[PDB]
Amino acid sequence: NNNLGTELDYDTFCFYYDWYGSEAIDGQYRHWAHAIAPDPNGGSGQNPGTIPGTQESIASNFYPQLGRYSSSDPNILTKHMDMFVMARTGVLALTWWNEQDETEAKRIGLILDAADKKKIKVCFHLEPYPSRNVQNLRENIVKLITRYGNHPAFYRKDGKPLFFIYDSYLIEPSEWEKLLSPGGSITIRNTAYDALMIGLWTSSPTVQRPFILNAHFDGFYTYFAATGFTYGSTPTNWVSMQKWAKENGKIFIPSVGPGYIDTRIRPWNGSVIRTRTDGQYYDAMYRKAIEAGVSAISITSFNEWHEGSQIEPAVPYTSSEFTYLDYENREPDYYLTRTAYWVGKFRESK
Ligand SMILES: OC[C@H]1O[C@H](O[C@H]2[C@@H](O)[C@H](O)[C@@H](CO)O[C@@H]2O)[C@@H](O)[C@@H](O)[C@@H]1O
Ligand SMILES: OC[C@H]1OCC[C@@H](O[C@H]2O[C@H](CO)[C@@H](O)[C@H](O)[C@@H]2O)[C@@H]1O
Repeated sequence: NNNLGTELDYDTFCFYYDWYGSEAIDGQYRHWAHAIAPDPNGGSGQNPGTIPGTQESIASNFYPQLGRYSSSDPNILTKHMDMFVMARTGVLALTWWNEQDETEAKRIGLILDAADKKKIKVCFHLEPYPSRNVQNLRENIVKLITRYGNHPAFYRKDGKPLFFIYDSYLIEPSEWEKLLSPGGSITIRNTAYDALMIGLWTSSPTVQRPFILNAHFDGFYTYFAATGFTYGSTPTNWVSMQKWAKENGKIFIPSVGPGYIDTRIRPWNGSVIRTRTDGQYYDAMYRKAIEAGVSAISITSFNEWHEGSQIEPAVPYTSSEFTYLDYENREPDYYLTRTAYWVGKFRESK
C-alpha cells in the first residue's frame, strides 16, 4: 500500500524500439547503421549513402550511454527496465513490424520477461508493415493475444489489451469499420480478441473527427515529438482535442517528447529540429498534456535515436567522424528523472 511518489504509472506509455543490433549478437550493427534518406524535394540522381554504424559514426545526432547495443542482449534489456522504473513509465509500447522471423520472436519474449521482473507492462505499436490491411491486422492481433496474452507483462486496461496503430490513415475508415464496429464483418468487438485500438490523429478536426468516428477507434494519439509538425502534435490544440474525445467516448493519449533532430539520417529535414533547451522543451510539452486533462500520456520516445526524441541516457562524444549532441548542462539520466517528475505531476492531476 505504499504512497512514496515513486511507483510506476500504468497510464503512461513510452514508445520503445527493439531494432538495434550488434555484430556479436545479431550479425550486424543493425539500425546503428542506416541508409541516409534522399531529399524528397532534391531531384534525381542523389546518392545519399549510408551511415555505417561504426563506433565513430552511428545513425543518431546523439550517442547512447550504453553504446551500440543489441536489443537482443538480455543485459541491455535489464538496464532498460531499470530506466523505465527510474522514469516511472509503466507501459513499454513496443514497435511491431511483423517481421515473421525467429529473431523477432526471441526479442519479444526477452522484453516481456525483463519487463515483468520490474512490474512493467508491454503493449504493441502496430507499424505500417507491407500490405497491412484489416484482415491481416485481425490475424496478427489474434496471434499476439494468443501468444502473449497470458504473459504477466501483457498490458490490459479494464481487461482489454491496447494497441497503438501508426499511420492508421493509410487504411480507409470503411475498412476499419469492418474490424472495429460491433457490427463489422470481421469485428473484434465482443470476441476474445477485443482490444482498445488507438489511431493516429494527424491533421485538422474536419478530417480527423469523422475519420476516428467512422473507423470506430477507441481513442487516438499524436506520436510526433516535434511541436507543430502536424495539427495533432501542436499542443495548443490538446484542450479542444480532449473536449471532443470526452464528448465522443474516445480516449486521447497525447504524445510528448523532449526534442527532435533527425539530420544524420535526413539531412534535408532541419526545419523539424526542436531544441531540447536543457529540458525546457520537454517541460513545456508535458505540462500542456497534463493541463489538457487527459487520462493517459504517451512519450515519444524511449529510444528512437534516429529522430533525437529519446529519453534514454546519452553521453557526450566526439569522434573523428562526428561531434554528437548531448544533454548539455544536464546529466545523462536527466530525461529519465524529469519524466518521473512529470509522471508525479500527472498523477497528482489524475
Ligand atoms: O519528419 C519526418 C517524419 O517521418 C515519419 O513520418 C512520416 C509519416 O509516417 C507521418 O504520418 C507523416 C505525418 O504528416 O509525416 C511523415 O511523412 C516519422 O518517422 C516521423 O517521426 C518523422 O518526424
Ligand atoms: O513508431 C512509429 C514511427 O516512429 C518514428 C520512426 C518510424 O519508422 C520510420 O523511420 C525510421 C527512422 O527514424 C526508420 O528506421 C524506419 O524504417 C521507418 O522508416 C516509425 O514508424
